[PDB]
Amino acid sequence: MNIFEMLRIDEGLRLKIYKDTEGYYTIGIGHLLTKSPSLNAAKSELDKAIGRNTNGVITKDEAEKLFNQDVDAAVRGILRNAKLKPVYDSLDAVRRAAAINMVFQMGETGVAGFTNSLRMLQQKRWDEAAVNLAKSRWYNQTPNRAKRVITTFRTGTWDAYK
Ligand SMILES: [Cl-]
Ligand SMILES: [Cl-]
Repeated sequence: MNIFEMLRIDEGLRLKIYKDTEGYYTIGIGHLLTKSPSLNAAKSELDKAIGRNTNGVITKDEAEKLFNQDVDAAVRGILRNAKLKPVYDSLDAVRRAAAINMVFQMGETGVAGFTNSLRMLQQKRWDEAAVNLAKSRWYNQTPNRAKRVITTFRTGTWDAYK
Protein backbone atom coordinates (compact mmCIF):
# COMPACT_ATOMS: atom_id res chain seq x y z
CA MET A 1 0.00 0.00 0.00
CA ASN A 2 1.27 3.57 -0.62
CA ILE A 3 -0.24 7.11 -0.70
CA PHE A 4 -1.44 6.69 -4.28
CA GLU A 5 -3.35 3.44 -3.73
CA MET A 6 -4.69 4.85 -0.45
CA LEU A 7 -6.10 7.99 -2.08
CA ARG A 8 -7.45 6.01 -5.06
CA ILE A 9 -9.48 3.93 -2.62
CA ASP A 10 -10.80 6.99 -0.72
CA GLU A 11 -11.61 9.18 -3.70
CA GLY A 12 -12.50 6.61 -6.43
CA LEU A 13 -12.03 7.44 -10.19
CA ARG A 14 -14.61 9.27 -12.37
CA LEU A 15 -14.03 10.39 -15.94
CA LYS A 16 -16.93 12.76 -16.15
CA ILE A 17 -17.55 15.92 -14.11
CA TYR A 18 -19.33 15.05 -10.85
CA LYS A 19 -20.19 16.64 -7.55
CA ASP A 20 -18.20 15.82 -4.42
CA THR A 21 -19.68 15.11 -0.95
CA GLU A 22 -19.88 18.85 -0.37
CA GLY A 23 -21.54 19.38 -3.72
CA TYR A 24 -18.59 20.82 -5.63
CA TYR A 25 -17.63 20.17 -9.24
CA THR A 26 -14.90 17.52 -9.37
CA ILE A 27 -13.29 15.12 -11.90
CA GLY A 28 -10.89 12.12 -11.86
CA ILE A 29 -9.38 11.12 -8.57
CA GLY A 30 -10.79 13.81 -6.26
CA HIS A 31 -9.54 16.80 -8.32
CA LEU A 32 -11.74 19.70 -7.12
CA LEU A 33 -12.46 21.92 -10.10
CA THR A 34 -14.31 24.86 -8.57
CA LYS A 35 -16.44 25.87 -5.70
CA SER A 36 -18.72 27.71 -8.08
CA PRO A 37 -22.26 26.41 -8.84
CA SER A 38 -21.75 26.93 -12.54
CA LEU A 39 -21.12 23.81 -14.58
CA ASN A 40 -19.74 26.17 -17.14
CA ALA A 41 -17.30 27.68 -14.70
CA ALA A 42 -16.37 23.94 -14.00
CA LYS A 43 -15.92 23.02 -17.68
CA SER A 44 -13.77 26.05 -18.20
CA GLU A 45 -11.43 25.15 -15.31
CA LEU A 46 -11.27 21.61 -16.63
CA ASP A 47 -10.13 22.62 -20.11
CA LYS A 48 -7.61 24.92 -18.46
CA ALA A 49 -6.31 22.07 -16.26
CA ILE A 50 -5.95 19.56 -19.25
CA GLY A 51 -4.92 21.82 -21.99
CA ARG A 52 -7.71 20.94 -24.37
CA ASN A 53 -11.39 21.37 -25.19
CA THR A 54 -12.87 18.57 -23.20
CA ASN A 55 -16.62 18.92 -23.04
CA GLY A 56 -16.43 17.60 -19.38
CA VAL A 57 -14.93 14.19 -20.11
CA ILE A 58 -11.30 13.04 -19.72
CA THR A 59 -9.33 9.84 -20.25
CA LYS A 60 -7.78 7.67 -17.51
CA ASP A 61 -4.28 8.95 -18.40
CA GLU A 62 -5.45 12.58 -17.99
CA ALA A 63 -7.03 11.63 -14.65
CA GLU A 64 -3.82 10.04 -13.45
CA LYS A 65 -1.79 12.99 -14.54
CA LEU A 66 -3.95 15.43 -12.49
CA PHE A 67 -3.67 12.92 -9.61
CA ASN A 68 0.17 12.92 -9.73
CA GLN A 69 0.22 16.72 -9.68
CA ASP A 70 -2.20 16.86 -6.81
CA VAL A 71 -0.23 14.47 -4.61
CA ASP A 72 2.96 16.41 -5.35
CA ALA A 73 1.26 19.74 -4.58
CA ALA A 74 -0.13 18.19 -1.35
CA VAL A 75 3.32 17.11 -0.10
CA ARG A 76 4.81 20.50 -1.02
CA GLY A 77 2.15 22.43 0.77
CA ILE A 78 2.94 20.42 3.90
CA LEU A 79 6.65 21.10 3.55
CA ARG A 80 6.07 24.84 3.03
CA ASN A 81 3.74 25.13 5.97
CA ALA A 82 5.35 26.20 9.24
CA LYS A 83 2.72 24.37 11.26
CA LEU A 84 2.62 21.23 9.21
CA LYS A 85 6.25 20.70 8.49
CA PRO A 86 7.47 19.91 11.97
CA VAL A 87 4.65 17.47 12.44
CA TYR A 88 5.26 15.68 9.23
CA ASP A 89 9.06 15.48 9.95
CA SER A 90 8.33 13.85 13.23
CA LEU A 91 6.21 11.02 11.74
CA ASP A 92 6.95 7.54 10.39
CA ALA A 93 6.26 6.70 6.69
CA VAL A 94 2.73 5.27 7.19
CA ARG A 95 1.53 8.15 9.33
CA ARG A 96 3.02 10.62 6.83
CA ALA A 97 0.59 9.08 4.25
CA ALA A 98 -2.34 9.84 6.58
CA ALA A 99 -1.30 13.50 6.85
CA ILE A 100 -0.98 13.75 3.06
CA ASN A 101 -4.47 12.27 2.76
CA MET A 102 -5.99 14.90 5.05
CA VAL A 103 -4.22 17.70 3.16
CA PHE A 104 -5.39 16.39 -0.18
CA GLN A 105 -9.01 16.33 1.07
CA MET A 106 -9.17 19.49 3.05
CA GLY A 107 -6.34 21.70 2.05
CA GLU A 108 -3.35 22.91 3.90
CA THR A 109 -5.18 25.64 5.72
CA GLY A 110 -7.83 23.28 6.93
CA VAL A 111 -5.33 20.77 8.33
CA ALA A 112 -3.22 23.52 9.83
CA GLY A 113 -6.34 24.44 11.87
CA PHE A 114 -6.30 21.13 13.80
CA THR A 115 -3.85 22.64 16.32
CA ASN A 116 -4.44 20.39 19.26
CA SER A 117 -4.43 17.13 17.23
CA LEU A 118 -1.19 18.18 15.50
CA ARG A 119 0.40 18.74 18.88
CA MET A 120 -0.70 15.36 20.04
CA LEU A 121 0.62 13.62 16.91
CA GLN A 122 3.99 15.34 17.33
CA GLN A 123 4.14 14.00 20.90
CA LYS A 124 3.18 10.55 19.65
CA ARG A 125 0.11 10.34 21.88
CA TRP A 126 -1.80 8.15 19.33
CA ASP A 127 -4.93 7.27 21.20
CA GLU A 128 -5.45 10.85 22.41
CA ALA A 129 -4.92 12.28 18.98
CA ALA A 130 -7.43 9.84 17.46
CA VAL A 131 -10.15 10.92 19.95
CA ASN A 132 -9.40 14.65 19.26
CA LEU A 133 -9.35 14.18 15.47
CA ALA A 134 -12.87 12.71 15.71
CA LYS A 135 -14.34 15.84 17.32
CA SER A 136 -14.56 17.60 14.02
CA ARG A 137 -16.93 18.50 11.23
CA TRP A 138 -14.66 16.38 9.02
CA TYR A 139 -15.33 13.20 10.92
CA ASN A 140 -19.04 14.00 11.14
CA GLN A 141 -19.48 14.65 7.46
CA THR A 142 -17.25 11.81 6.06
CA PRO A 143 -17.17 9.33 8.94
CA ASN A 144 -15.99 6.17 7.08
CA ARG A 145 -13.14 7.94 5.35
CA ALA A 146 -12.20 9.84 8.56
CA LYS A 147 -12.15 6.51 10.54
CA ARG A 148 -9.81 5.03 8.01
CA VAL A 149 -7.43 7.98 8.25
CA ILE A 150 -7.70 8.14 11.94
CA THR A 151 -7.01 4.42 12.33
CA THR A 152 -3.89 4.89 10.30
CA PHE A 153 -2.68 7.63 12.68
CA ARG A 154 -3.53 5.54 15.73
CA THR A 155 -1.86 2.33 14.59
CA GLY A 156 0.76 3.26 12.14
CA THR A 157 -0.29 0.30 9.88
CA TRP A 158 -2.39 0.04 6.70
CA ASP A 159 -4.93 -2.19 8.29
CA ALA A 160 -7.94 0.12 7.61
CA TYR A 161 -7.21 -0.24 3.98
CA LYS A 162 -6.58 -3.93 3.83
CL1 LIG B 1 -4.49 22.20 -11.95
CL1 LIG C 1 -17.17 8.69 4.42
